[PDB]
Amino acid sequence: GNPLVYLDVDANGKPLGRVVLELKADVVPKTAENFRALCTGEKGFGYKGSTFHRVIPSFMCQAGDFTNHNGTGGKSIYGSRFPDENFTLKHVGPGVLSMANAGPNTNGSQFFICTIKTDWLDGKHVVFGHVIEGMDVVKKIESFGSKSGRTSKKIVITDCGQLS
Ligand SMILES: CCN1Cc2cc3c(cc2NCCC1=O)OCO3
Repeated sequence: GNPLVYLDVDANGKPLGRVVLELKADVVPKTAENFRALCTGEKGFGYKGSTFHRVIPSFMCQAGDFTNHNGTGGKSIYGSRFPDENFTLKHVGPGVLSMANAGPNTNGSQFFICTIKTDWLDGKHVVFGHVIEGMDVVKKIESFGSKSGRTSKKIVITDCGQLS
């Protein structure tokens, strides 16, 4: 019984499409629930209106800093940060959804979608889902990144929520 959630993403105020994500509540229920609730906005804050602020081609697209919009912020539905739940799921390839962090037990709201296998992150970042559809939209986001991570257009999650 895993949630399906979605992100609708713009680049410079024009739609790129929808990314649909499965959240692995079966393996990482606490981490999946955080992301699910941040998509619906049901706790009074979440991803709607925030940005993909760090996008690195042939690596990943990072988002979820809805407090500072720059990679230094974000917060979970539980509090500012929560522990690493487990490292059972691995960074096996493109489309993996994983938590950004600033060291052990610092999960908040920032997350990334991989565009390659990032196996050097295994055991260090908590993987909690993957792209079901809209990988083409992720590739569009990726194309507005750079090796530095800085984006050439403002990439915004205009809407997000739960499909099932
Ligand atoms: C670690 C400081 N800080 C904000 C933060 C920044 C991050 C991150 C996770 C968090 N955690 C949420 C609350 C918190 O304590 O991963 C990438 O940059």
